[PDB]
Amino acid sequence: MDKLPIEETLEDSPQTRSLLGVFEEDATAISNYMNQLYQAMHRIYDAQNELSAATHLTSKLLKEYEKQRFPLDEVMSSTLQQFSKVIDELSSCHAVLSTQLADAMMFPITQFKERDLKEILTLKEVFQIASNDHDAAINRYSRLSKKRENDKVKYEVTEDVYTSRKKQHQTMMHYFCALNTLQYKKKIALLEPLLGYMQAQISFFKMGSENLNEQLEEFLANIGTSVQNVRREMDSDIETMQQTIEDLEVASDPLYVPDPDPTKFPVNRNLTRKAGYLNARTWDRQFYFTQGGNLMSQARGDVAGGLAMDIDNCSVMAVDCEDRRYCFQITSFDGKKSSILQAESKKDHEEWICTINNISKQIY
Amino acid sequence: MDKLPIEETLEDSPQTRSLLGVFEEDATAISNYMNQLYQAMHRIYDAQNELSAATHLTSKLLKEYEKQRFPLDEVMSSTLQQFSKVIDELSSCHAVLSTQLADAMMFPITQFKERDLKEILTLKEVFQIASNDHDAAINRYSRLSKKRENDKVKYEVTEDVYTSRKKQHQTMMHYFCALNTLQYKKKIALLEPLLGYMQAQISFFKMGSENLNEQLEEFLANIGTSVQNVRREMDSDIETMQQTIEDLEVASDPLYVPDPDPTKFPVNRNLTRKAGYLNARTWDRQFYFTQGGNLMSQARGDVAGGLAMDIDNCSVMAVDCEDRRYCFQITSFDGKKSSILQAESKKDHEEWICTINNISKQIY
Repeated sequence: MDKLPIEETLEDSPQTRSLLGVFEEDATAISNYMNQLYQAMHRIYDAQNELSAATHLTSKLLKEYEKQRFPLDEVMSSTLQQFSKVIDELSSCHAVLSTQLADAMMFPITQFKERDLKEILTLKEVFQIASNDHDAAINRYSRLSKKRENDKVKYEVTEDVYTSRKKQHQTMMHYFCALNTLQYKKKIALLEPLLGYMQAQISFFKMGSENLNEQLEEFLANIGTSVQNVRREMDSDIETMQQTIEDLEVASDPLYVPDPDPTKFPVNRNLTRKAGYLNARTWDRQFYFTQGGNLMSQARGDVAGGLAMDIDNCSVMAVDCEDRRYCFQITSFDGKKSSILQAESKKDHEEWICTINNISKQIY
Repeated sequence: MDKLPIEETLEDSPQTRSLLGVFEEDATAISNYMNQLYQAMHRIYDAQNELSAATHLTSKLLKEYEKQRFPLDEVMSSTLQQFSKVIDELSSCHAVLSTQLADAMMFPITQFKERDLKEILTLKEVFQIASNDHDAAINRYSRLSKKRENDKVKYEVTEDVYTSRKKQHQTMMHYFCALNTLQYKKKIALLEPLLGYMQAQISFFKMGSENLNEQLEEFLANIGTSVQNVRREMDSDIETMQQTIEDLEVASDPLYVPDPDPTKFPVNRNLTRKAGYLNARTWDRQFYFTQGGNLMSQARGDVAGGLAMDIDNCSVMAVDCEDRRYCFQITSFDGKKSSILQAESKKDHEEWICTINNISKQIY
């Protein structure tokens, strides 16, 4: 245990100031090193805090899953409740760890930096300034006139040496005491936070390990199998859908054109129902479909289907309108007219007129 | 398992577009929610990484403690080597955890966001644009002139309906397939990262717990007692120093003035050695001290003491110089002169002259 001699302070030898210099070099080296350690440990504390926050947020989000108003379980919902429980338990372990790290690791290393190293620098400056004042006082004293006596000036210059030497002595001794005390504090401040950190880790691993049992392992293995099941169902569904799409592309290719090959797609004149898009008149396109003796209609941005025409005992005929092709008009058993409706081809045109006639004459 | 009917795509009913709208609302809600979960889990991964880094840095700093060139152990040094070992083991646990979190939690949730949700938005746009093109094509077709036949224009306008309806159909079906596939992926992407995270935690707690044994507890209890010992030694040393300082303040108060009470502090004329600061001449203050028949000297910024005068068989006398008080000059047994030296009081002046004379005449 290195120690500065307080007994040597009054004499204030260069050799004494030399010994001081070595305690000051050490104090600077110690400060440099303990600062790097403070910064590393501060990063551990901050990260553990962030971990506690993010883990708790994860759990909370898993709990809110139900409370979200979803358009499209008993198994999923409960599965997520089980995950949210274990994650929230783990979240508590981090929260307990973070607070113990703040108390048992950060507090003592902060105190070393903010109290003890601060005191060294303060005492060092008070001393430097006392030393400077004394140097000045003894210089002025040394220059007193031997030949012309002036009692008052001589007193004042002598008294300034008294006060400055007294101040220098007291400040040097207190600075020596702090530097000597620092030999002990350097050791406490190194070991105490490490011990705090390690005891906290022992508590953390014990606490987390008690929440992580064979029962959890069972639950996890079960979820692993569920995930494999979903993947298998998905992959099978993909296969079914890819085949459905390839079939539909083949079947639909000849039907994309408004006017299909009339030898392959004859006009159906015996339908009892039809549905499809038509233009109506100043012209909007909407979806028409027959239902229970009614022609109903629905636009793309609409919730349900409105009414267009009653088609019990109605008449329907081809119409000429605004130089357009494939127009027709219904007149119900009221004598009242529908909008002028437009089909997309001769066959579509004929199909609508025939279907409406079919429906109109079967209510009997 | 909710599913859109691919069979309904060609007809493209408002009621079909209505069902699509509900799958799209769900996909948006799902994206929103999974994004929040991605962000929370990303914060866990980042924090665990930072923890791994800061813990490893802590250990490394503890190892470098010796390799720092310190002005002022076997116990401390080895104590720090034991801490650095356990902390580096813990550092490895975090490093193992971080990499498994990246692989088993982050990768699958990233893929959901970057592959699967991206595909939904891409397919949705391709479809919207196909739908818009078809709307335009059927509008132009609907406007063909019934009266003036022009085969080429009629062909081109009809063919644009073919191509746009074909494109709309294919794009709608592929978009339906992805949305249907998404019902399965939503479940995988929720459960797979949770399972990855939990299995990683089980490995971590097991791994960390195997490094934290009864033997470590023994080591920690021993360090706790050492710290208590250092505190006790420190507190006792503080008490000793405070008393030394109070004694020195009492003893030194009458000695701070250059000229002490001459009835209480007689001039010592029988010294065989003296040491103290003197001015020398254009005047510098330095520390003089007698050693082995030599007067030696040392400035504040100096490593060792240089030579001023040999004081075997020398003469010394009071001198008048530059109107200064308390000046004297040595002349050795060579006949050569020292600098003009200045003392700080009559008593200091007399004490130096007497001591030098004492030393000069005892070599005999």
